[PDB]
Amino acid sequence: MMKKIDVKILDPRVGKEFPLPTYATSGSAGLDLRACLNDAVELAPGDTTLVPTGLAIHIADPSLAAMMLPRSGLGHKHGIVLGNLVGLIDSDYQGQLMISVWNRGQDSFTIQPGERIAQMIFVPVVQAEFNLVEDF
Amino acid sequence: MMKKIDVKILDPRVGKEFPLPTYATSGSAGLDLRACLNDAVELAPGDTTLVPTGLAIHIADPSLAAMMLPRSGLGHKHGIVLGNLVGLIDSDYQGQLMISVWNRGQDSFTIQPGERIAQMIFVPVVQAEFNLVEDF
Amino acid sequence: MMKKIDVKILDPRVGKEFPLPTYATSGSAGLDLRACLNDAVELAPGDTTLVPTGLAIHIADPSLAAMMLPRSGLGHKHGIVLGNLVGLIDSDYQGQLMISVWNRGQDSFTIQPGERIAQMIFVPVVQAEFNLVEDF
Repeated sequence: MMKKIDVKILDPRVGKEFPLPTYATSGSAGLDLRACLNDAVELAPGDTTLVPTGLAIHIADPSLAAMMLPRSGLGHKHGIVLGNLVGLIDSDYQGQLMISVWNRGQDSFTIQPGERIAQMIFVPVVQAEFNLVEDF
Repeated sequence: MMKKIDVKILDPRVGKEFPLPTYATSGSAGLDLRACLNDAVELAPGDTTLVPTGLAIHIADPSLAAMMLPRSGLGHKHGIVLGNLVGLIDSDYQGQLMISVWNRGQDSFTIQPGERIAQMIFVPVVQAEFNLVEDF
Repeated sequence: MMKKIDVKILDPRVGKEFPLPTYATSGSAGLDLRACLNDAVELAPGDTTLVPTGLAIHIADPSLAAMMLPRSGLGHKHGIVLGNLVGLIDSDYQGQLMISVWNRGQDSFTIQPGERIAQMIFVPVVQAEFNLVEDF
Protein backbone atom coordinates (compact mmCIF):
# COMPACT_ATOMS: atom_id res chain seq x y z
CA MET A 1 0.00 0.00 0.00
CA MET A 2 3.16 1.60 -0.90
CA LYS A 3 4.40 4.31 -2.94
CA LYS A 4 8.15 4.53 -3.44
CA ILE A 5 9.38 7.89 -2.09
CA ASP A 6 12.87 9.20 -2.79
CA VAL A 7 14.88 10.02 0.32
CA LYS A 8 18.27 11.73 0.59
CA ILE A 9 20.51 11.67 3.69
CA LEU A 10 21.90 15.06 4.66
CA ASP A 11 23.77 14.14 7.87
CA PRO A 12 26.31 11.25 8.05
CA ARG A 13 25.03 10.18 11.49
CA VAL A 14 21.73 9.10 9.96
CA GLY A 15 21.69 5.31 9.61
CA LYS A 16 24.94 5.15 11.68
CA GLU A 17 24.18 6.69 15.11
CA PHE A 18 20.38 6.29 14.78
CA PRO A 19 18.45 4.40 12.19
CA LEU A 20 16.42 5.48 9.26
CA PRO A 21 12.65 5.71 9.89
CA THR A 22 10.76 2.45 9.63
CA TYR A 23 7.13 1.34 10.15
CA ALA A 24 6.95 -0.46 13.52
CA THR A 25 4.34 -3.02 12.30
CA SER A 26 2.72 -3.73 8.95
CA GLY A 27 -0.53 -2.10 10.17
CA SER A 28 1.26 1.03 11.35
CA ALA A 29 0.09 4.30 9.74
CA GLY A 30 3.08 6.52 10.70
CA LEU A 31 6.81 6.62 10.80
CA ASP A 32 8.64 8.08 13.88
CA LEU A 33 11.21 10.86 13.13
CA ARG A 34 14.26 11.37 15.34
CA ALA A 35 16.16 14.44 16.48
CA CYS A 36 19.48 14.81 14.49
CA LEU A 37 21.26 16.93 17.09
CA ASN A 38 24.86 17.46 18.06
CA ASP A 39 23.88 18.28 21.68
CA ALA A 40 20.76 17.71 23.77
CA VAL A 41 18.37 20.72 23.81
CA GLU A 42 16.50 21.72 27.00
CA LEU A 43 13.04 23.26 26.48
CA ALA A 44 11.57 25.32 29.30
CA PRO A 45 7.76 25.53 29.45
CA GLY A 46 6.62 27.66 26.47
CA ASP A 47 9.85 27.43 24.44
CA THR A 48 9.95 26.29 20.84
CA THR A 49 13.01 25.02 18.89
CA LEU A 50 13.48 23.87 15.30
CA VAL A 51 15.03 20.37 15.15
CA PRO A 52 16.71 18.98 12.08
CA THR A 53 16.11 15.40 11.01
CA GLY A 54 19.22 15.04 8.71
CA LEU A 55 16.78 13.83 6.01
CA ALA A 56 15.04 15.22 2.89
CA ILE A 57 12.22 13.55 0.91
CA HIS A 58 10.86 14.14 -2.55
CA ILE A 59 7.27 12.90 -2.79
CA ALA A 60 7.00 13.98 -6.42
CA ASP A 61 3.35 12.76 -6.99
CA PRO A 62 0.96 15.74 -6.51
CA SER A 63 -1.78 13.37 -5.38
CA LEU A 64 0.15 12.66 -2.11
CA ALA A 65 1.26 14.84 0.81
CA ALA A 66 2.85 13.99 4.18
CA MET A 67 1.70 15.33 7.55
CA MET A 68 3.87 15.60 10.66
CA LEU A 69 2.10 15.13 14.03
CA PRO A 70 3.10 14.91 17.70
CA ARG A 71 3.92 11.48 19.18
CA SER A 72 0.97 10.56 21.40
CA GLY A 73 2.69 9.80 24.70
CA LEU A 74 5.17 12.54 24.50
CA GLY A 75 2.40 15.05 23.67
CA HIS A 76 -0.08 13.87 26.30
CA LYS A 77 2.31 12.97 29.08
CA HIS A 78 5.18 15.51 28.67
CA GLY A 79 3.53 18.34 26.73
CA ILE A 80 6.03 17.92 23.85
CA VAL A 81 4.15 18.80 20.66
CA LEU A 82 4.68 20.75 17.40
CA GLY A 83 4.88 24.54 17.35
CA ASN A 84 2.98 24.75 14.05
CA LEU A 85 0.59 21.97 15.48
CA VAL A 86 0.53 19.90 12.29
CA GLY A 87 3.27 20.16 9.63
CA LEU A 88 2.28 19.70 6.00
CA ILE A 89 4.95 18.55 3.41
CA ASP A 90 4.08 19.26 -0.28
CA SER A 91 4.91 16.89 -3.12
CA ASP A 92 7.45 19.39 -4.42
CA TYR A 93 9.25 20.25 -1.11
CA GLN A 94 12.80 18.95 -1.33
CA GLY A 95 14.55 20.62 1.54
CA GLN A 96 15.53 19.09 4.87
CA LEU A 97 12.59 17.94 7.08
CA MET A 98 12.71 20.25 10.10
CA ILE A 99 10.52 19.75 13.15
CA SER A 100 9.02 22.68 15.06
CA VAL A 101 9.04 21.48 18.71
CA TRP A 102 7.06 23.34 21.38
CA ASN A 103 6.87 22.59 25.13
CA ARG A 104 3.18 23.22 25.83
CA GLY A 105 3.58 21.74 29.35
CA GLN A 106 4.51 23.00 32.81
CA ASP A 107 7.90 21.28 33.08
CA SER A 108 11.26 21.61 31.30
CA PHE A 109 12.11 18.73 29.01
CA THR A 110 15.41 17.85 27.35
CA ILE A 111 15.45 16.45 23.82
CA GLN A 112 18.26 13.92 23.44
CA PRO A 113 20.18 13.34 20.21
CA GLY A 114 18.39 10.49 18.34
CA GLU A 115 15.12 10.65 20.32
CA ARG A 116 11.87 10.01 18.46
CA ILE A 117 10.04 13.36 18.63
CA ALA A 118 7.30 13.34 15.91
CA GLN A 119 5.54 10.97 13.56
CA MET A 120 4.79 11.39 9.85
CA ILE A 121 1.95 9.92 7.73
CA PHE A 122 1.46 9.97 3.93
CA VAL A 123 -2.14 10.82 2.87
CA PRO A 124 -3.79 11.28 -0.55
CA VAL A 125 -4.65 14.99 -1.26
CA VAL A 126 -7.00 16.41 -3.90
CA GLN A 127 -6.42 19.78 -5.64
CA ALA A 128 -9.69 21.77 -5.82
CA GLU A 129 -10.76 23.45 -9.10
CA PHE A 130 -13.08 26.28 -7.86
CA ASN A 131 -16.44 26.70 -9.66
CA LEU A 132 -17.68 30.20 -8.75
CA VAL A 133 -21.42 30.30 -8.14
CA GLU A 134 -23.51 33.20 -6.74
CA ASP A 135 -25.73 30.83 -4.80
CA PHE A 136 -25.53 27.14 -3.80
CA MET B 1 -18.49 5.36 1.17
CA MET B 2 -18.24 2.95 3.90
CA LYS B 3 -15.94 0.52 5.24
CA LYS B 4 -17.25 -1.83 7.91
CA ILE B 5 -15.16 -1.36 11.09
CA ASP B 6 -15.37 -3.76 14.01
CA VAL B 7 -16.24 -2.13 17.32
CA LYS B 8 -16.28 -3.65 20.81
CA ILE B 9 -18.02 -2.12 23.85
CA LEU B 10 -15.89 -2.05 26.99
CA ASP B 11 -18.24 -0.21 29.38
CA PRO B 12 -21.90 -1.29 29.94
CA ARG B 13 -23.09 2.34 30.02
CA VAL B 14 -22.25 2.72 26.33
CA GLY B 15 -25.45 2.52 24.29
CA LYS B 16 -27.48 2.66 27.57
CA GLU B 17 -26.61 5.96 29.31
CA PHE B 18 -25.24 7.61 26.12
CA PRO B 19 -25.45 6.40 22.59
CA LEU B 20 -22.95 4.89 20.28
CA PRO B 21 -21.27 7.34 17.87
CA THR B 22 -23.24 8.14 14.75
CA TYR B 23 -22.76 10.46 11.73
CA ALA B 24 -25.04 13.49 12.23
CA THR B 25 -25.86 13.81 8.48
CA SER B 26 -25.00 11.77 5.41
CA GLY B 27 -22.47 14.43 4.33
CA SER B 28 -20.78 14.48 7.74
CA ALA B 29 -17.05 13.62 7.74
CA GLY B 30 -16.63 12.88 11.49
CA LEU B 31 -18.18 11.07 14.37
CA ASP B 32 -18.41 12.77 17.84
CA LEU B 33 -16.92 10.75 20.78
CA ARG B 34 -18.31 11.11 24.30
CA ALA B 35 -16.71 11.06 27.74
CA CYS B 36 -17.36 7.65 29.49
CA LEU B 37 -16.88 8.94 33.04
CA ASN B 38 -18.20 7.94 36.42
CA ASP B 39 -17.90 11.53 37.73
CA ALA B 40 -17.55 14.93 36.06
CA VAL B 41 -13.90 16.12 35.78
CA GLU B 42 -12.97 19.79 36.30
CA LEU B 43 -10.01 21.07 34.25
CA ALA B 44 -8.25 24.20 35.43
CA PRO B 45 -6.45 26.26 32.76
CA GLY B 46 -3.41 24.23 31.61
CA ASP B 47 -4.53 20.85 32.99
CA THR B 48 -4.73 17.72 30.88
CA THR B 49 -6.69 14.51 31.66
CA LEU B 50 -7.06 11.21 29.82
CA VAL B 51 -10.75 10.36 29.20
CA PRO B 52 -11.97 6.89 28.38
CA THR B 53 -14.58 6.35 25.70
CA GLY B 54 -15.70 2.79 26.80
CA LEU B 55 -15.07 1.73 23.17
CA ALA B 56 -12.38 -0.10 21.15
CA ILE B 57 -12.16 -0.34 17.33
CA HIS B 58 -10.25 -2.64 15.04
CA ILE B 59 -9.73 -1.00 11.65
CA ALA B 60 -7.82 -4.01 10.34
CA ASP B 61 -7.18 -2.61 6.76
CA PRO B 62 -3.66 -1.05 6.66
CA SER B 63 -4.81 1.36 3.97
CA LEU B 64 -7.02 3.21 6.53
CA ALA B 65 -6.28 5.12 9.74
CA ALA B 66 -8.50 7.23 12.03
CA MET B 67 -7.62 10.69 13.35
CA MET B 68 -9.05 12.26 16.51
CA LEU B 69 -9.48 16.07 16.48
CA PRO B 70 -10.96 18.73 18.78
CA ARG B 71 -14.65 19.66 18.37
CA SER B 72 -14.69 23.09 16.72
CA GLY B 73 -16.87 25.07 19.12
CA LEU B 74 -15.50 23.58 22.23
CA GLY B 75 -11.93 24.22 21.01
CA HIS B 76 -12.51 27.77 19.77
CA LYS B 77 -14.96 28.97 22.37
CA HIS B 78 -13.90 27.10 25.57
CA GLY B 79 -10.26 26.22 24.86
CA ILE B 80 -11.04 22.48 25.21
CA VAL B 81 -8.71 20.67 22.80
CA LEU B 82 -6.48 17.54 22.68
CA GLY B 83 -3.25 17.33 24.67
CA ASN B 84 -1.48 15.45 21.86
CA LEU B 85 -3.20 17.95 19.36
CA VAL B 86 -4.24 15.27 16.86
CA GLY B 87 -4.57 11.59 17.83
CA LEU B 88 -3.70 8.97 15.23
CA ILE B 89 -5.25 5.40 15.49
CA ASP B 90 -3.40 2.66 13.52
CA SER B 91 -5.15 -0.17 11.69
CA ASP B 92 -3.76 -2.62 14.23
CA TYR B 93 -4.57 -0.70 17.48
CA GLN B 94 -7.18 -2.67 19.40
CA GLY B 95 -7.14 -1.12 22.82
CA GLN B 96 -9.68 1.28 24.30
CA LEU B 97 -9.93 4.70 22.55
CA MET B 98 -8.67 7.19 25.13
CA ILE B 99 -8.87 10.94 24.63
CA SER B 100 -6.12 13.29 25.80
CA VAL B 101 -8.02 16.45 26.88
CA TRP B 102 -6.18 19.71 27.52
CA ASN B 103 -7.62 23.06 28.71
CA ARG B 104 -5.64 25.52 26.58
CA GLY B 105 -7.93 28.38 27.74
CA GLN B 106 -8.04 30.86 30.61
CA ASP B 107 -11.06 29.40 32.42
CA SER B 108 -11.81 26.16 34.28
CA PHE B 109 -14.15 23.81 32.47
CA THR B 110 -15.96 20.73 33.75
CA ILE B 111 -16.37 17.69 31.50
CA GLN B 112 -19.69 16.00 32.19
CA PRO B 113 -20.28 12.24 31.88
CA GLY B 114 -21.55 11.60 28.31
CA GLU B 115 -20.47 14.97 26.84
CA ARG B 116 -19.19 15.03 23.26
CA ILE B 117 -15.52 16.04 23.61
CA ALA B 118 -13.72 15.09 20.34
CA GLN B 119 -14.48 14.01 16.80
CA MET B 120 -12.93 11.18 14.77
CA ILE B 121 -12.49 10.83 10.97
CA PHE B 122 -11.34 7.80 8.92
CA VAL B 123 -8.80 8.70 6.17
CA PRO B 124 -6.90 6.58 3.62
CA VAL B 125 -3.12 6.33 4.48
CA VAL B 126 -0.26 5.23 2.23
CA GLN B 127 2.83 3.37 3.52
CA ALA B 128 6.02 4.82 1.98
CA GLU B 129 8.71 2.51 0.52
CA PHE B 130 11.89 4.70 0.73
CA ASN B 131 14.13 4.85 -2.37
CA LEU B 132 17.49 6.19 -1.18
CA VAL B 133 19.05 8.61 -3.65
CA GLU B 134 22.15 10.82 -3.15
CA ASP B 135 20.59 13.67 -5.09
CA PHE B 136 17.06 14.49 -6.29
CA MET C 1 -6.12 15.65 -9.46
CA MET C 2 -8.96 17.93 -9.23
CA LYS C 3 -12.39 17.96 -8.11
CA LYS C 4 -14.50 20.98 -9.02
CA ILE C 5 -15.73 22.64 -5.80
CA ASP C 6 -18.41 25.31 -5.81
CA VAL C 7 -17.38 28.57 -4.17
CA LYS C 8 -19.51 31.62 -3.36
CA ILE C 9 -18.13 35.10 -2.54
CA LEU C 10 -19.72 36.72 0.50
CA ASP C 11 -17.67 39.93 0.72
CA PRO C 12 -17.16 42.30 -2.28
CA ARG C 13 -13.51 42.89 -1.35
CA VAL C 14 -12.68 39.29 -2.21
CA GLY C 15 -10.99 39.15 -5.61
CA LYS C 16 -10.77 43.01 -5.58
CA GLU C 17 -8.67 44.00 -2.52
CA PHE C 18 -7.07 40.52 -2.13
CA PRO C 19 -7.21 37.61 -4.48
CA LEU C 20 -9.07 34.39 -4.40
CA PRO C 21 -7.10 31.41 -3.03
CA THR C 22 -4.82 29.70 -5.52
CA TYR C 23 -2.30 26.81 -5.39
CA ALA C 24 1.21 28.34 -5.38
CA THR C 25 2.72 25.52 -7.53
CA SER C 26 1.28 22.48 -9.27
CA GLY C 27 2.76 20.21 -6.56
CA SER C 28 1.28 22.29 -3.74
CA ALA C 29 -1.08 20.42 -1.38
CA GLY C 30 -2.77 23.45 0.26
CA LEU C 31 -4.36 26.75 -0.48
CA ASP C 32 -3.59 29.82 1.75
CA LEU C 33 -6.67 31.63 3.20
CA ARG C 34 -6.59 35.36 3.92
CA ALA C 35 -8.12 37.52 6.64
CA CYS C 36 -11.23 39.43 5.28
CA LEU C 37 -11.13 42.20 7.87
CA ASN C 38 -12.23 45.81 7.92
CA ASP C 39 -9.53 46.71 10.49
CA ALA C 40 -6.33 45.03 11.67
CA VAL C 41 -6.80 42.91 14.84
CA GLU C 42 -4.12 42.81 17.58
CA LEU C 43 -3.80 39.51 19.48
CA ALA C 44 -2.11 39.57 22.87
CA PRO C 45 -0.46 36.31 24.01
CA GLY C 46 -3.27 33.82 24.76
CA ASP C 47 -6.06 35.65 22.89
CA THR C 48 -8.22 34.00 20.26
CA THR C 49 -10.34 35.73 17.58
CA LEU C 50 -12.64 34.41 14.85
CA VAL C 51 -11.64 35.76 11.41
CA PRO C 52 -13.95 35.75 8.43
CA THR C 53 -12.67 34.77 5.01
CA GLY C 54 -15.54 36.36 2.93
CA LEU C 55 -15.89 32.94 1.24
CA ALA C 56 -18.18 29.87 1.44
CA ILE C 57 -17.59 26.47 -0.24
CA HIS C 58 -19.88 23.58 -0.97
CA ILE C 59 -17.89 20.36 -1.31
CA ALA C 60 -21.03 18.32 -1.96
CA ASP C 61 -19.25 14.89 -2.41
CA PRO C 62 -19.38 12.98 0.93
CA SER C 63 -16.15 11.20 0.04
CA LEU C 64 -14.18 14.49 0.45
CA ALA C 65 -13.59 16.84 3.39
CA ALA C 66 -11.33 19.90 3.81
CA MET C 67 -9.00 20.52 6.75
CA MET C 68 -7.75 23.93 7.88
CA LEU C 69 -4.24 24.05 9.41
CA PRO C 70 -1.82 26.72 10.65
CA ARG C 71 0.67 28.22 8.16
CA SER C 72 4.06 26.76 9.07
CA GLY C 73 6.17 29.89 9.50
CA LEU C 74 3.56 31.90 11.19
CA GLY C 75 2.86 29.02 13.62
CA HIS C 76 6.49 28.18 14.37
CA LYS C 77 7.99 31.64 14.30
CA HIS C 78 5.16 33.89 15.62
CA GLY C 79 2.98 31.44 17.58
CA ILE C 80 -0.02 32.22 15.33
CA VAL C 81 -2.04 29.00 15.09
CA LEU C 82 -5.70 27.83 15.16
CA GLY C 83 -7.74 27.90 18.37
CA ASN C 84 -9.49 24.63 17.50
CA LEU C 85 -5.98 23.29 16.31
CA VAL C 86 -7.29 21.72 13.10
CA GLY C 87 -10.58 22.80 11.48
CA LEU C 88 -12.63 20.18 9.68
CA ILE C 89 -15.13 21.26 6.89
CA ASP C 90 -17.86 18.68 6.04
CA SER C 91 -19.14 18.06 2.53
CA ASP C 92 -22.47 19.58 3.50
CA TYR C 93 -21.21 22.75 5.31
CA GLN C 94 -22.25 25.77 3.26
CA GLY C 95 -21.72 28.67 5.59
CA GLN C 96 -18.87 31.18 5.55
CA LEU C 97 -15.37 29.73 6.24
CA MET C 98 -14.35 31.26 9.57
CA ILE C 99 -10.88 30.86 11.03
CA SER C 100 -10.29 30.42 14.76
CA VAL C 101 -6.97 32.25 15.38
CA TRP C 102 -5.07 31.80 18.63
CA ASN C 103 -1.81 33.49 19.74
CA ARG C 104 -0.01 30.60 21.46
CA GLY C 105 3.19 32.70 21.67
CA GLN C 106 4.73 35.18 24.10
CA ASP C 107 4.34 38.30 21.96
CA SER C 108 1.41 40.35 20.65
CA PHE C 109 0.79 40.03 16.94
CA THR C 110 -1.42 42.11 14.66
CA ILE C 111 -3.37 40.45 11.85
CA GLN C 112 -3.57 42.76 8.85
CA PRO C 113 -6.52 42.87 6.44
CA GLY C 114 -5.69 40.45 3.55
CA GLU C 115 -2.88 38.57 5.35
CA ARG C 116 -2.55 34.83 4.72
CA ILE C 117 -3.33 33.25 8.11
CA ALA C 118 -4.17 29.54 7.50
CA GLN C 119 -3.96 26.90 4.81
CA MET C 120 -6.62 24.42 3.67
CA ILE C 121 -6.23 20.94 2.11
CA PHE C 122 -8.88 18.65 0.56
CA VAL C 123 -8.55 14.97 1.65
CA PRO C 124 -10.62 11.85 0.88
CA VAL C 125 -12.67 10.68 3.96
CA VAL C 126 -14.34 7.31 4.55
CA GLN C 127 -17.60 6.89 6.52
CA ALA C 128 -17.34 3.91 8.91
CA GLU C 129 -20.17 1.34 9.13
CA PHE C 130 -19.69 -0.14 12.67
CA ASN C 131 -19.80 -3.95 13.01
CA LEU C 132 -20.36 -4.66 16.72
CA VAL C 133 -18.34 -7.62 17.95
CA GLU C 134 -17.87 -8.81 21.57
CA ASP C 135 -14.26 -9.76 20.92
CA PHE C 136 -11.74 -9.01 18.15
